[PDB]
Amino acid sequence: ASKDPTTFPLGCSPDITTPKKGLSMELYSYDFRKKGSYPCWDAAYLDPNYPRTGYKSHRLLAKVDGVTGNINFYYHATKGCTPQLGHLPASYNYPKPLTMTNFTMLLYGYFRPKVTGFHTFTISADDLLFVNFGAGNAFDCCRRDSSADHFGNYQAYAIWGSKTAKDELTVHLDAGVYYPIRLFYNNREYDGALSFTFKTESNENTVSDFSEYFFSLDDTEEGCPGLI
Amino acid sequence: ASKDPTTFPLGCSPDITTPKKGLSMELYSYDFRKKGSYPCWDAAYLDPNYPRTGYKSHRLLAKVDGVTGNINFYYHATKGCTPQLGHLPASYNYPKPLTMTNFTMLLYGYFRPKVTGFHTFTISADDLLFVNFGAGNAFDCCRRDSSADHFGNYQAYAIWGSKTAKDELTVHLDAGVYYPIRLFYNNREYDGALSFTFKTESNENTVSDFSEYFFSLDDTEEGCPGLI
Ligand SMILES: OC[C@H]1O[C@@H](O[C@@H]2[C@@H](O)[C@H](O)O[C@H](CO)[C@H]2O)[C@H](O)[C@@H](O)[C@H]1O
Ligand SMILES: OC[C@H]1O[C@@H](O[C@@H]2[C@@H](O)[C@H](O)O[C@H](CO)[C@H]2O)[C@H](O)[C@@H](O)[C@H]1O
Ligand SMILES: [Ca+2]
Ligand SMILES: [Ca+2]
Repeated sequence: ASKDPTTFPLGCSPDITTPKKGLSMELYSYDFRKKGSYPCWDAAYLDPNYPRTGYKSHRLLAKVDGVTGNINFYYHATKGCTPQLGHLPASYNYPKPLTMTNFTMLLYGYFRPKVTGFHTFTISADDLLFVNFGAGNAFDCCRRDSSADHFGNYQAYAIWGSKTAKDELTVHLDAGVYYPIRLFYNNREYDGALSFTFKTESNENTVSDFSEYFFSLDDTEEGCPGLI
Repeated sequence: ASKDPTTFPLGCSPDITTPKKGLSMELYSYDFRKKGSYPCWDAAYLDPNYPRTGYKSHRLLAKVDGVTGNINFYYHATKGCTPQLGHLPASYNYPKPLTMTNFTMLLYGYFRPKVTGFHTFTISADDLLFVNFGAGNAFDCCRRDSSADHFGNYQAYAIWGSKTAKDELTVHLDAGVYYPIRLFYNNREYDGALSFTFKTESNENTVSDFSEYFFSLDDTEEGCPGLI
């Protein structure tokens, strides 16, 4: 599939193997600059290659499966220029403290719609959330390991301190198809926040709980391109 | 031509009209944040879309032709968090002061090699220099106006404060062919610097003076794709 972002993204059609609930998550450290630096926080997170290759040089903290439910969070820090401990919501399946002031997080898997039609995803983040969505754009169908670092232009992105740290993605999706998704998050300092929600044309409900929507599929020999 | 960066970029073959010496330049303001902000400088320059669309919202200062010769500069500021006046080198054909502490600059045109073989361009910048090179990657042959905002992934980039603010691009080029080039520069605060030089396989000379190398070509009805 083409890597470019689109309004009609391509999805995937898994075989008999039952999809596993939730996304996969990788957590990495994100250090501050040396004491006395102005500003204290490292601007590495905004290097164009940070979400592709740059994060990989940082300390791997965790890799977990099964991230689902409501993945939103708001971490309130008390001090700038200071690593401070906190916890992710239970939805993240990570029961250890981390430096919630300063860290990098990657989430990936598939989004399965319940309805056919236009979906508008709304995102916000402190400091950064970059979203890829669709086969090619995020990764290839049941061939994630091969294509994981070849994601395309972002479908939506939010950067704190921009005119607004909020963005939308509107895409037409088909019910029961599995769409590759990649979420890339960073906190540089102080408070951290992630909001990821959506609405559809079918009703006025806002979805914040992704229990019925986020899944992981095993890679397969032949891949699982969308058949619909 | 494909927009992707490559080791064998595509070039252009202009018609009888004599190429004009030098690149075109556009200068834009780049404001500081409101007094008392930490840090003082705006991080807008690192938004992923800043070099494509974001700069356009800023005040247009100048558009000039004929930029050639040695385009390197180093502007020494005396104060942080403060717009300070300075001048670009004469090569820039811009005889007015500007806020050299804080500004955005776009250069574009064509690079014409003197020798056939591998060229290694070395760049450095305070704060930012992004380079596109080749038909498609920078823009289309004698169709710049149509394709100017559709440049591809950068062939080289330098960001001050990164592990090094220096980068190289090694490309095999053909003598007398005209290769689209785009240079995108920003200073966020304080000192500003740009260095753009190259070497080839033919000798050990470093080229810093682009008098015989940078040109502008008029757009034409049919374009001027490389014929070699
Ligand atoms: O307000 C959320 C943002 O906070 C930013 O951190 C600043 C810190 O740089 C400054 O020195 O202190 C204030 C608190 O007095 C604090 O807001 C942070 O850089 C940014 O990531 C946001 O989280
Ligand atoms: O050293 C070149 C870099 O300077 C950076 O500006 C800092 C300023 O943020 C700090 O407060 O003061 C020092 C001088 O004491 C100054 O170096 C600038 O942000 C960066 O763009 C480079 O030019
Ligand atoms: Ca933050
Ligand atoms: Ca600077």
